Amino acid sequence: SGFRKMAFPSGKVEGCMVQVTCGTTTLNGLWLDDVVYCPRHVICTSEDMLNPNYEDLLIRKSNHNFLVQAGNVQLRVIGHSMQNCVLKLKVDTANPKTPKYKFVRIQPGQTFSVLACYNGSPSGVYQCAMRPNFTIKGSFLNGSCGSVGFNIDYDCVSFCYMHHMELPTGVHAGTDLEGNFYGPFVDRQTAQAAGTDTTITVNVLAWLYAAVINGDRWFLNRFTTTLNDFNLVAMKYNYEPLTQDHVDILGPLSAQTGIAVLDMCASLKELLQNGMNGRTILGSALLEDEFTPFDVVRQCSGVTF
Amino acid sequence: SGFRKMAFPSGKVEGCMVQVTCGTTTLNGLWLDDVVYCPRHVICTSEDMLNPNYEDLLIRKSNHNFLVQAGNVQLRVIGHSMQNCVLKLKVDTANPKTPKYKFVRIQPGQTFSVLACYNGSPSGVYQCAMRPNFTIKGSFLNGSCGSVGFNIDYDCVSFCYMHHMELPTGVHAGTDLEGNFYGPFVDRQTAQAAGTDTTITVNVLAWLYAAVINGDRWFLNRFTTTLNDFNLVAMKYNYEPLTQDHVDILGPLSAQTGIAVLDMCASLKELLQNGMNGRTILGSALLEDEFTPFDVVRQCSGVTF
Ligand SMILES: CC(C)(C)NC(=O)[C@@H](c1cccnc1)N(C(=O)c1cnc[nH]1)c1ccc(C(C)(C)C)cc1
Ligand SMILES: CC(C)(C)NC(=O)[C@@H](c1cccnc1)N(C(=O)c1cnc[nH]1)c1ccc(C(C)(C)C)cc1
Repeated sequence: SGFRKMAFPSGKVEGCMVQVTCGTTTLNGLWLDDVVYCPRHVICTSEDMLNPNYEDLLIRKSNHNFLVQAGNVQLRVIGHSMQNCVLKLKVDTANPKTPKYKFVRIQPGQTFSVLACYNGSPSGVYQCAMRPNFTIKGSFLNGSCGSVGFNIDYDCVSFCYMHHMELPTGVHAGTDLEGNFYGPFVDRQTAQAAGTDTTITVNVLAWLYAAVINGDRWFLNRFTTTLNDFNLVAMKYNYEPLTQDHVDILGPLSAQTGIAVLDMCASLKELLQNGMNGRTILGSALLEDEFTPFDVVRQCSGVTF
Repeated sequence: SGFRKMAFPSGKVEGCMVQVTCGTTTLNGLWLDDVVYCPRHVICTSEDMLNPNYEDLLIRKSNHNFLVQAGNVQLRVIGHSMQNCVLKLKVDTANPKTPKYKFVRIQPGQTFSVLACYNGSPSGVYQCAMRPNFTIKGSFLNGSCGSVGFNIDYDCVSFCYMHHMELPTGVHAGTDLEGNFYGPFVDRQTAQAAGTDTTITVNVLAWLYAAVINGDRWFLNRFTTTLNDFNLVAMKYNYEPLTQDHVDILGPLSAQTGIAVLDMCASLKELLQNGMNGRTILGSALLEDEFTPFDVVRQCSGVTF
């Protein structure tokens, strides 16, 4: 019993983290086989941050301008190139601790574990979600750039996020591992507005199912609703519309609890319209939207890696 | 910016988890050097769960009655002994991934990371706290027994908790690595209820300081208070008393923000007497008490391991 914000074990990713220094700038790199991946803004200076010409900057750099360190070992950079907003440093040594991995670009509403690193050394691990506006509400200090987000399937690490920068409201922006930013953000110091955010409806329903599995049932009513009538209420409260795919995705949790998805929608419909009256659900006084249906099934069925 | 439930990197602990099998019972063990540690109730049967004679059960066992498995590697048992409520299996092979470690018995209010395991394989990592009533509010399913809690100092792993059993209200009870239970709980099927819990006051104050660091300052008022006038209010709301040591421990956070501790106590007093009025602090509508002052400093200053 119990329900916690649970991350994947971080061991496979720890052995890939290195430190990348260019000039006076230090951040983190991902060492996989003989390539180190890091944010290309490492080559930027204070005189360039407003609108850097990364092509011109990279041309000026040589291999010896990149200091890559893996613990005590300094890795020689033998080549450097740029793929979108990610710098790829070819090094002379393949990482012997390279796990099975793949690069994945995730969808809004999906979650992943972050290994927060500073100076190439891991600091902590936590779980977060790709918001509908393509930001992430992470915990990142100066120099956290190059920390990665990931999921673990079978025995294969799916890398889905590299951290680049903080946004005015304190949220964070980054890329996939091919260097394509999530959302409209760019790697320069400029006025960047994140779009209006919405609540991930299918994740709230999954978290409500997690509550029922753990005995928290007070919010259940005897009503049901149609998918169209629910979305008229979800619209008013800035909730993502619910699709039939979302309903089918909640199939496993509905079968485990014996509560039809449209029944749970009617309970959530009443929660949005009436509030929670100062009561709690799974030790929270707000509706949580950063657990996917798969997350709840993983934690309430106990899969291992 | 940002503030998350952040666990330590789990790689050092992952390389210590093994599977222990006695008869038809399987749970997790901790492999350090040539010794495997696991809960002693693995030698218990269904007809013994009400009141088992562990002395009788151990003396009749032989080394070949224990199956220890580290992934695919079968560890041959060359000795077995019992210390309090933990079984110690001496194996022929020392764990080549044994990290710098020590065994530590934590105090109520201190936090630790939990690596949840099933069949000797890690499933996920999360952050927990030792409640004042000596339970932990974890996420543990059947067979999670033997999963450990830990803290990491530089490169030394301080093991502080081993999971044993679940209590009626869905909270969890366990031991330190010497086999001594936290609280008055015993490893048998009997009527044992956790005592009424209280809130960790020094942790709430540190969490308020984390909020001020992240720009959440609406709860700061013009009042101050004395240590005694605050403790009179904290006792009324089932909060743990605030000691002078707690004030000194909050020294770094008070100096970072420039807010005196007694000033923050006056803000917390108003929050307890008037509620939060539906407002949030760091994304939560309740007062969080599972961040120690050290946890706040670690996340807001960025120490690594
Ligand atoms: C853009 C603002 C808000 C001023 N700062 C950040 O985002 C900041 C930071 C702070 C906290 C968390 N994440 C990142 N960040 C760094 O800490 C950093 C860059 N290199 C090493 N460290 C950063 C990232 C990118 C840049 C550009 C060169 C692209 C403009 C500059 C600084
Ligand atoms: C005591 C109750 C509440 C009925 N069950 C648990 O606590 C339960 C469990 C369930 C969920 C989380 N943690 C533990 N638990 C096990 O899943 C287990 C034991 N060995 C392998 N698995 C367990 C622990 C201890 C015992 C005895 C000491 C009585 C023998 C029996 C079962």
